[PDB]
This record gives sequence, C-alpha cells and structure tokens, in this order.
Amino acid sequence: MLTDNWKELAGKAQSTFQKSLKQAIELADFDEGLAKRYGALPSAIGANVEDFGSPAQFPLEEYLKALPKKVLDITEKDPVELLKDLKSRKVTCVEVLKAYTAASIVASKLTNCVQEFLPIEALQYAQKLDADYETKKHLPLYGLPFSIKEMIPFVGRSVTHGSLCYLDRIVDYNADIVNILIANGAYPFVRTTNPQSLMMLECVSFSHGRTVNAYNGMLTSGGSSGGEGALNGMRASPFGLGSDIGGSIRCPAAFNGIYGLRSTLGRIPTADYFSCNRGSESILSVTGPLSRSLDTVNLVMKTVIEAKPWLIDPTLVPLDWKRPENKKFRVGIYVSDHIVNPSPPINRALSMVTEKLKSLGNFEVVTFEPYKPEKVTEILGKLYFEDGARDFRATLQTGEPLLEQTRWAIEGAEDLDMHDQWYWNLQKQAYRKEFLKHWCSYTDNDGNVLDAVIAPVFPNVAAKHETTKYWTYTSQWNLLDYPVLAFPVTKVDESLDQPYKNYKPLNDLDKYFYEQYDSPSSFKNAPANLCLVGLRFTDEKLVEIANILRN
Amino acid sequence: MLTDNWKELAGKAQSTFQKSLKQAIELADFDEGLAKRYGALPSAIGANVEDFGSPAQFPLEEYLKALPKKVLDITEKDPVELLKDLKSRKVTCVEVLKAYTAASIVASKLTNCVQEFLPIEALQYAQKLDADYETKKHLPLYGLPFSIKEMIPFVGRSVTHGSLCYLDRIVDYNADIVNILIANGAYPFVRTTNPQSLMMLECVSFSHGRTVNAYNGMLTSGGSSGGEGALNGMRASPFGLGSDIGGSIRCPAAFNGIYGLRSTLGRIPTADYFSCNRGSESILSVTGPLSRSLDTVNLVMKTVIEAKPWLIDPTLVPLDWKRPENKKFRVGIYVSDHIVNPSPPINRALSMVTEKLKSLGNFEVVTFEPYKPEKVTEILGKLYFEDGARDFRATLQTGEPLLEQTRWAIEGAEDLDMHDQWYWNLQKQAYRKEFLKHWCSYTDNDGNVLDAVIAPVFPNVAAKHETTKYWTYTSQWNLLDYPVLAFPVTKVDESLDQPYKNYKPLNDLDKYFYEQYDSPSSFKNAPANLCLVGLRFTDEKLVEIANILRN
Repeated sequence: MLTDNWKELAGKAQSTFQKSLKQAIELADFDEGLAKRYGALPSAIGANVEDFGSPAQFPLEEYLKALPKKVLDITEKDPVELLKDLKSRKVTCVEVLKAYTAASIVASKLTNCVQEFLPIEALQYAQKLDADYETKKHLPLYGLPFSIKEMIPFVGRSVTHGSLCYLDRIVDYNADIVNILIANGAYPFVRTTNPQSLMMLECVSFSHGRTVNAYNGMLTSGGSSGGEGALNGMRASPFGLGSDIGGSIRCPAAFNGIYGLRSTLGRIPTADYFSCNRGSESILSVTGPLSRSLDTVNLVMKTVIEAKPWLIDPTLVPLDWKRPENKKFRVGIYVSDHIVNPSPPINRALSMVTEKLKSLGNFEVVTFEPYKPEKVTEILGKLYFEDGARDFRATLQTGEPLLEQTRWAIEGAEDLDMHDQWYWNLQKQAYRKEFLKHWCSYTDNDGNVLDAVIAPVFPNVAAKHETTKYWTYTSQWNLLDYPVLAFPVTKVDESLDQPYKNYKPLNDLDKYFYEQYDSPSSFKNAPANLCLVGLRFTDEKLVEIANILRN
Repeated sequence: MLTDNWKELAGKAQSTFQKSLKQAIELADFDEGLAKRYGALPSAIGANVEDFGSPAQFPLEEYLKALPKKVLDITEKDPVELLKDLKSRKVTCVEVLKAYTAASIVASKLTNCVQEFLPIEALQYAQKLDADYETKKHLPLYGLPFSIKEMIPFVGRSVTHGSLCYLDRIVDYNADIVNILIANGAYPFVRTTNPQSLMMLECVSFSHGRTVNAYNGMLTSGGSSGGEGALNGMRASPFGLGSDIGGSIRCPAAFNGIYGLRSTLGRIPTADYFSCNRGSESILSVTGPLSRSLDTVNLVMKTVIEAKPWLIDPTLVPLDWKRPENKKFRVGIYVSDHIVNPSPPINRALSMVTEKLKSLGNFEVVTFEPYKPEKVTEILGKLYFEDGARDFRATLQTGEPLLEQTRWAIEGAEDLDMHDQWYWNLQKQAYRKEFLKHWCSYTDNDGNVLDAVIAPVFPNVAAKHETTKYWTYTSQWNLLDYPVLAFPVTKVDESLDQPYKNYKPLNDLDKYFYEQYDSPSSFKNAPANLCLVGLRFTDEKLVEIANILRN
C-alpha cells in the first residue's frame, strides 16, 4: 500500500476520473446543444471528495430531458432487443458505444456513479467487433457494453475498492467473468464507484465523493455497488457487475428500481475481485448482474454459466442454467422479521405482489415467519471482520478519515483466535442447517417445497444518507448464501404511503426507522422494490417468478 | 472432555468392545465346528490396547478356511446380487444379518478392525425389515447391513475418533448419511476402528490397539478408515462409510484391494461426523463408501444423492448422480510425482492399466506430469492443524501417549493468526486455480478435456508399520478436492516385482521408500491398487472407467 497524505491521493483519484471524463466526452462527440445542457446540469460531483455538490431532485427526469433522441433511442431500448439490432446490423457496435458513453457521462454528473471511464479500450473493443461482424455475429452478447464495479480487476488499472492507499495497486489482467463476457461479444466501458471498506449500504468514499439515487437526489444510491445501482437505474448501462456480501447488489438495485441478482455462491466466478480481508473465507461475497432489464439479467447468467466457468475457476459447480419446468408454485410472503417493521411503501409492495400471485391460479401463497434473525447480526458480527478490522484500519495510515457508515461496520470487531473462528463457523453452519429445517417446515402434505419467499430488501425505500443502520433484510441471505433477486414493484405514492398512525415501535432500532419515515414526500418518486429468495442453486426459479410478476 | 488416567479409559473401551463381542457371538449362533476353529485363530487383538497380538500371515486365507459355507455363500456374494435375493425373499434380512455378523466377528479377531458391534439394534432393524417385507421390498438397499467408522454418530454411542478423553461424548442421533441409508432399507451393524487424531495413514489407537491388513498381517490396514478397509477387504461387510481428509478412504481401500471413493466435497453429507479441529473449514474432509464391489459403491452414491440430501444439509449441491454419456475417453497416466517414485508393484499396475485402456479403441492415453507437488505439503502443513495442534494435544491430558505417526502429523503446526490463515487460504485457492489450468493444458486440438487421471494411491502397496511418511499421492487431491476412486488391479508377484537394481534415489525421502521395499517377500499377497482421479463433480466418470477396467 501507500503512505502519502490522503489529500494528495484524493487529487490523484480525481485526476484519473477527470482524465477519463475528458476522453469520454471526445468519444461521445456532443453536439453543441447537448454540450450546453450538460454544462448546465446540477452536479453531484463537488470541488473535492468531501464536497458532495448539489444534486438534482429527480436526476432521471433531468437525464431524459438532457439527452437527445439520438442517444435515448438506443440506451432506453431493452438490451435483449438491442442485441437483435446489433446482430442484424441495423446499428453499429461503435454507434451503441457512443450512445452509452454519452449516457454514462450525463449519468455521472447527475448521480456521481462513475469512477473511471474506459473509452480508449472500449473504442478498440467496439471497432474490432464491427470489423469481425461476420465471425462474431453469433455470440450471445455481441456488441453490448457493460459497466463493472471498481473492485473488479481490469487490465492496467488500479483496484482500490475506494481506499486511497491502493492507488498504486495495478493489475495486468481482467477478472475471470470479464474475460468470459468478452469471449461472448461484450466489453466493459465504464468503472462504477464503490464506498470505503465496501461495508456500507451507501456509496461514499474518498476516491469519488458521494453517489446519490437515480430517482431522488436527496437519497442514497445504496451500496456497496452504489455506482452500479445509480448508473443502471439511469439506464446508462445495459447491465453491470457488482458484489454482494451484505446486500451490496440487492440494496442498490432495490433503491434504484431495477433488477439485481445475488447469485448462489459457486455459480459464477468472483474470487478474483479485490476487497478488504483478502483470504477471509468464513463469509464469502458473491457477484451477479444488475440491470434495468430482467431479460438481460437472465441472459448474462445463461451466457456466463454456459461458458463452463468451472474450467477456469475450480470453486464453481457444473450446474446448468436451466429454466424451471414447474407449472405450480408455492410462495411465502415475509412480512417482517419482527425486529424492524417495513415502512408503508414496502408494506404496500408486499400486498400488491401478494394479491397478484393470489390472482393467478397456480400460486399457493403462505405467510413466512422469521427464524432467529437476531443470530444473523451475532454471527456476522464476528465473521465479517474476523481480524478485528486490522486489515481495513491499515488503509487509514494515509490519514484517510473514517466515514460514519464505516464506523458501524467495524465497531465491535474482534481479532478472533483460531478457536474463536471455529466456534463461530460451527454457529454459522448450525444456523444454516436450522434455517433449512425452518424453510422445509413449510412443505405441504403432498411434499411440495416452498419454491421462493418474497421479502423486503430493506426496511424502507432508498434511505436518507447515513441512516442504513440495519442490514438483516439483506445480510440474512449472505449468512445463508441463498440466491436473492431484487425486483421492482411500485413507487412511493403520497396518498397511499402516509406514515402509520398510532404506531407502537418494537424496540429502539425500530423506533429509529419509524421516525426516519417522516412523510412520503421525503422519499418522493423513490422506487419500492422487493426481492425473491430461493433455496441454494434455485436462482432460475426466482427469475421465472419475477417474469410472471412483471407481465 | 475427560481427564481421568488413560489406562482405565482404555479399560472402559475394551469392556464396551468385549460386551458387544459377547452379544455378537450370541446373535451369530456359531455351530460347534466354527466355535472351535474361531477359538483357535491367531488374534490381532491383545490383552490391552498396547499389546498388538500376533496376527496371521494371511488373514483372508484363515478367514475363508474358518467360516462355514452357510456364512460365506452370503458374505462372498456381490451385495447388489444379494439385494436380488433379499428382494425376491430367497433370503431373509435376519439371515443376512446373522451371516455378516459372524463374518465380522472372525474378521475382528484376525485383523482387529472392529471397535464395537451393534447386534441389539441390528436385530431390531433386520426383524422389522422382514416384517415390513411387502411395503419395503422396493427400497434400493432393502435388507443390507453396512459398517460405519467409529467417528460417525450413532444413537446412544460415544463418538471419540479414537481419543479416550471423549468416551463420555454420547450422541442421541445418527449421522444424516446414516439416516438416509436407513430410510432406503439399509442399517448399520458394526462400528469400525479409527486411529488417534485421525491423521495417520495407519490405524493405531488407545481405544482398540492395532489394525492389520486383510491380505498380509505384517502390514498396516491403512488409515484413517483402517477398520473399514480391513473389514471390507475381508468381505465381512457389504460396504462401509469412512472419511477422507488426507487419503483416509482411499489408502485403506487400496491397501486391502477393494474400492474406495473420495467423493467430491458437497455431494454427500459428512459434516456431522466427529474429528479433531471442529469448526475448521480451511481444508474439509469428505465421506464415501468402501466396498469389495464397485457396483455397491455406485449404488450407495446413487441412493444417498437421489434422497436429495441438500434438503437436510445445506452445504450440498443439487447435482444428480448420473452415469456419463461418454463414448470416447481421454485418460492421463500419472507415473510419478518425481518426489517419491512408486515401488515395482505399483509401477506394474500402471502398465497393466495403460495397456488395457489402449487395447480398447475408444481410449486415448497420455502421460500426466505433476504440477508443484511440493506445494501440497507446504500448504497442508499450515492448514491441517490451524491451531498449532492445541485441540488434539488437549486430548492427551488423560496421559494418553502420543503415537509416532501422530507425531509426524502435528510436527511444525503453527497457531495461525487470522492474517496467517488468510495468506494460506490464498495459497490454497491459487494452487487450485493453477492446477486446473495445468489439467486443462491436456485438452486436445478438438477441445476434449481429460476425463480422468490414473495415479498411485501410495508409493507402494500396504506399508510396513510406522512407515507411512509420505502423503502427497492422496493428500494432493484433498487440497484440490478432486473426486478420487481407488480400485483394484493386481497383487504382488515375487518374480515380476523384484526391487529395481542400480536405482538412483531422487532425494532422502525417496531413498527411505526405496529401502523400505527390500523385496516382494516382505509384502506377500499384498494388493496393488491404483486410483482414478477426476475434476470436481465428475465422480460418475470415475465409476464408469473403473467398470471398464474391471470387465
């Protein structure tokens, strides 16, 4: 690592971004009308990484007004549909790159979701893909650009996960999943922001400033894949890759009203990502796609898994990506863990999705009760930072300040002795086994297991900054390693989502979240998403049920 | 844990065994002819756990002479063929139990492979299985008894993995894999011996004494599943369950000339077994069957997996047990790791198997080179005993002496700090990734991967006592977690397997093993086995190739 003063390093980070932003504008080739509107947009980028600017109230509305038909006709197109145009040559690989580059630039200024553009290598990828049209026409993602979280290695770049001390950590390789996607006709064109330590459900770092929600600029984008949620919520990327060890894929997707899949560990390669606590295996992160488009989520998983990634990454299981043949479904609704109750907008989403499933004949819908959700915090309290956060704190030798959200994640971290880790590994495996028995207790008399559970992603829609003080609605499924797909349902409705009256809080933490929901106007136009949870390796059931819920 | 003096605790173990031996003889109901011959057999059981008796030179020969046709006509029958007789009711469950109980008693005396007989519960299992003949006739293992390593939990028994201090650790439940087998018509009838710490390729403990080879009583049975290898090598059980973290299933199976499957981690449940270092996850043990019968190995795997064990044990992958469709095969021959060369009998087995595969049109045979086998010892040297052997050494507070083989396994153990474990976890995962690339380097121009590798299980046939000082030929595949099937080839031939003349040792350890092989007469009648190695989750390819090699 580095030991220079952090203010100098933040400058170096800003320079890298500004250097890539300059090259991107050249690639995008604005006409004067757009250059004018772009110049006049409210920015979530400040003068320094501690200055958070003055973001728009509805960044997405500003985005749709600012960008021309020449761009939106491509970036607003569903990526699976756009792949048809790229295949039939109604649109060029370079043409698509130019539009999405322009979109990401406008998205970058409005939400601060881009850490580094990749226009040099992206133009080379897109140019040769056009030249090779006849031989690569058949590839399943031919011509499609995509975004990658900054923690994902890309050739010749620093990989820092937001820590300034790692700005000299250059890799000469791509992540396995990136090379696989390139082998299938795609290419990365932008690197998205990630926060300090990665262990916050928001997106603040001293490498980029603060990332904000795509639908309401006063709220967080979520985290840790906050850039990914914002960029793909603005539909300025066809899809992106994030990571999820505590909700870091599903929380951004839910806050920005798009799809995000925490895929089951052992399906797609993620270990070559960079994070804190490298070599820690007690609790493992997973990767997975975020996209505006469910069909795009499904196609990336299918494309990656059909490339047989277990022949490059031996931690992976050779299990085909297969659409389920189920005609009937048994589904549970997780109304609350009875520790922190959901805010009205989430509560209405649960009823909406419940009533829709009941209206289809082939769904049996039951209430799903929690199982010792307090044990999630206790076990993850010992295993997230099992070295007592020594590795993370060493990143602060530059003088880099400790963010308030990071404080929550590392407070109480013990430096575990080997026997302490063994104790909590046994606690971890026992809880997983107990929870499976809980899930199977919902099997019916004929032996039909629960296919999926519908649950909140968070006790609320996109949070106000520095208030993501409860993780269980996402970290529960990291402790269990269950596949979870966040999906859209509705938006805040000011008539329907007034605060609960005569509410009696369940505890101090529940009271905090109740008071956080002061009125729906504080979360105007914020998406209310939910998630589908399945047993391990049932990812595809979740996609199929999400398909039905959106038709 | 207990802290009484070990001499009485070994006493309590002997009485527990002797009380069950008394009950087994009552159940078996010897005729006077067998009772006389049994009384006069040379015993490998001594008066105390430090007296190793004086075993027969060829225990299997003495076993076949001692037992009547009334027993052998059942115990010598292939278990899959015996299942037809149990299903068609040509033989009762109780008849099969009595015969195999008798066989195991004779095997117990000759090889010292039995820790505790289970005749009370076995008679109840067999009786009610006969009573329920009409409703349970259909089960895939109806009426078949099987043996279990002592480390495997069974209702009402102590589970000690050979350590006297755990004699008061009684469980009120069976292992999941045991309950699955009982649900499919099988039942356990005997618990087999295991050694101290479980970390030796032999089978000596202060709970049972010394277990010897079924074919040559001067040699070890192997370990850690020494009882299982001996009991099933004598064909005194239809099959058994062992465990394998350093070769502890394949070494007994190979030394005793039978089949043994180190199944891929995550296919069949094993975590509820008892060992040292509970909660250690850096290197995980696996389970799997040992049997004289390849068809019985395959049927047990099929049976357990078709019970969907991932619905009780959430570490498992829902990957069906399916026979491969392959019509052509690519197979590599691993003649040596160029650290310890195999002895003449193993080298001859390699030639026999190579020429047999070549005489079939559909096998392409290539030489398979090692990839940094020295790294196996380095990494496992740090991760096998991650606490500096504190957990194991605490078992010796009873005064239980440290055996010489156990000494080797714990010498140099560091009490790893979290960062030290992280370093070696990264070394482990990097080595796995490097090795996969090495394996894939054998793919041919047409894109056909290597289907399997044929390798030694050990530098030699069944070793002389206290000489199992090299593990890599088995531990290589525990570090990589590759499925490995030990299988029979040939026996020592004193004319063909004379020592190499003018041999030049590769190093000090290779010199030791060369000098260990003084002449074939020291290993008279010893089976020369090899093993089939596959990539993760390709277990079934190994069964199909072994099927072809045995036809």
